[PDB]
Formats: sequence, C-alpha cells, structure tokens
Amino acid sequence: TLPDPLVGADGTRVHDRATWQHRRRPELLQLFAREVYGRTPLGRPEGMVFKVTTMEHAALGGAATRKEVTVRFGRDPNAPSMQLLLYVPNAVIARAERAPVFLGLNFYGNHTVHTDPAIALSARWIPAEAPNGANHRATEAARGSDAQKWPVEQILARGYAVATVYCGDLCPDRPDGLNASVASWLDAAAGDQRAPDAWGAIGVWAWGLSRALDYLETDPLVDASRVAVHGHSRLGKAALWAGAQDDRFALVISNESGCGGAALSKRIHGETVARINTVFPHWFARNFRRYDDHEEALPVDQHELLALVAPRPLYVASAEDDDWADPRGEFLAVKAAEPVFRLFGQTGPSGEDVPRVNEPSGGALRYHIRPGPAGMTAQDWAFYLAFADEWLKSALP
Ligand SMILES: [Mg+2]
Ligand SMILES: [Mg+2]
Repeated sequence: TLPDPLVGADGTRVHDRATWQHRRRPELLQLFAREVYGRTPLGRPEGMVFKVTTMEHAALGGAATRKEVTVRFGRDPNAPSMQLLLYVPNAVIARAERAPVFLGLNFYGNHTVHTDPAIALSARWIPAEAPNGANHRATEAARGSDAQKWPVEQILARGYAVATVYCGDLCPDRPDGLNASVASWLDAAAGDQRAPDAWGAIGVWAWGLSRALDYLETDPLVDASRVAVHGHSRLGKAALWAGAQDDRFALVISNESGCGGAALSKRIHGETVARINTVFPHWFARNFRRYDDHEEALPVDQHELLALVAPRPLYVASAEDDDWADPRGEFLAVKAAEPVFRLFGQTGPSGEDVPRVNEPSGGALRYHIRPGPAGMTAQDWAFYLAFADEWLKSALP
C-alpha cells in the first residue's frame, strides 16, 4: 500500500503547485535523505576549479570537439577531483550556438565509452568485472569496452553533446569504496564509523553529476540549462537522485534503475531492500537497512522520488527480461507519480498495465519497455533522443 505523494506528512492535501514545490518537496527530499540514500552534506563546495587538460577540435574525424576536464572540488591542488570527458557536435558550435547535453556516469572509465585512443586512461581503481582490466588498472585493451551503451556518433548527429565521468572517480564501486571517496574528504568527521544517516555511493555518485553540471555552466560550447541527466542500472539510481535533488537538470532518464531507483520497494519483487543492502552495503544509508524485509514500514516509496522530478520531463524505462529490476514495479511507480505531474499539467502513460514492447507511452512523464535483458541499447537511446527533441528544444523563452 503506497503513501500518497499529494498528502503531506501532517495529513493535509496538496492541491497546488506552490504547496508541492515549497512544502511537500522538502518533506520528501528529507525522508529520502534520512531513510534511504543518506544526507547529501553540501551541494556545491566552495573553491571548485575547472582545468581543461585536453582540447581537440577535430575529434571523431571532424564531427566533434573533445574536451577532457579535471573538476577539482576545492582550490588546493590536494582536494579530490574527477575527470570529465565531453564531446560537442561541431555542426552546432560552428553555427555560433550552444549545444544541449546528455550527461551520465560510466561504469568502467571514460576510455571505455569510445575507442577514441586520445581519451586518457583512467588512473583510478577499476572493478574486476570490467572488460580487459589488468589487476584493477585501465589498459589500452579496455578502450571502447563499453561503447555499446554509448552511441556517441548518433547522439552528436542529433545535435547533442555527450558528457561523462567514471563513477569510481567519486566512489569506487566496492564495499570499502566510501573510504577512498569524496565522502571521506567531504564529511570527513574525526570519527571512523559511518553515521546512520550518512550517504553512500548513490548519494556520492549523484553529487558528482551535479558537480559536472557546475562545470557545464562554465563551458561556452554547451547550454547548461538544457542538460538531460541519464544513467543505467545503479548509475540510473544516481541519475534519479541527482535529478530529484537538483532541479537545474532539465530532463531525467532512468534506464532500468530497479531497486532503490524507479522500482517500488513495497512490491517486493526481484531485488528487494534486504538483497540490495546485503550485496551492496555501501550504496545506501545504513538507515535503509531498517527496512530489510520490512518494506511495509518505509515512509516513502520510489514513486515519490519520481514525483520529485516534476514538472521537468522524466523518462523511466525497463527491459522485458530484467525481472531483477521489476519492470512492472518501475511502471507502477510511474503511474503512482503521475498525479504530481498532472498537478503541473503534464501527462503520463495511458493504461493500467505495462505497455507492449517498443511502444513508449506518456507525455512529459514517459515509459517504455523493450525486449531482452538488462542493458542500454540503440533502441533505448533512439527513444531517449526523440524524448529530448520534444522536451529539450528549450533555447527560447
Ligand atoms: Mg555553459
Ligand atoms: Mg524490487
């Protein structure tokens, strides 16, 4: 049984956009922070420094300008940093125009999103499952290893820049990774035990996405008011939490984000709260473990995280065979979030059951399910590019 997003914590009905934006949204953001992801301890830190390390105006055979940027989270050269890779379509900037952007984290390093041999190899810890890794270190053989999730050339040909950062720059995806992370520097309390409401990897990954947006605001080649933040699976959990917390993001795409992302936790289908916390104890707050095999006690569910994107366009998508993510749970979260989008005059999927494969449904709140297993395919990206065409042609007032 789901909590109503349009009934406030004190029982009062939310009938208007101002009550939603200025009372209900903060209420919900604090519940997710305390009980699920942990508290984001600060937004933009003082002293952000942006250093363009490489700049090639004829990348991808002339189709793109490629930028690599060190985004340091403080002015001292000893503060932590992340490495941002950016491809911008030369066709747009040759017209004296700023390109809209797709921004998303990657799983195995910037050098894996494209075979482009001029990308810096990540100098960070790489997980064991990464293709062609030599003892947790990037290798030349890993180049383009994950390019099937990154149709860079097609995205650029449709008029969008592509920005990415390796999630492991922010928090290595391993159970001890928070100790080697922004979190270890940022909320570096004198103590050692992680506090019960301290953020984990998803919170730290999300914060990195907002810091990448800070960089895009300074880059004259891109329009930072037209940024679609996207992610696949665990990095899609991060894209949703980033897009919910930071309403600068123009559009939000959740590709098969599953448990603790778009899927309802109270459905108890596929991956559950207990299973995700037991396998990935660093992803959520320790407080989220209160709900292991007790999802009935959750004071929110993930439809309210989706509602936190409203009125900005939100795309939630599933893969038919990806039962672990609970595709029907992701769809029903979209349906339970729709009344908030409707409050703002937007439309969600028509229907009470999962649509047929490869038949997207909904207006600014959109869903599709595609055939096959978990992944981020050319078919997913085709639907996202049409979505962005419709809801990200926003360079006019
Ligand atoms: Mg800009
Ligand atoms: Mg589930």
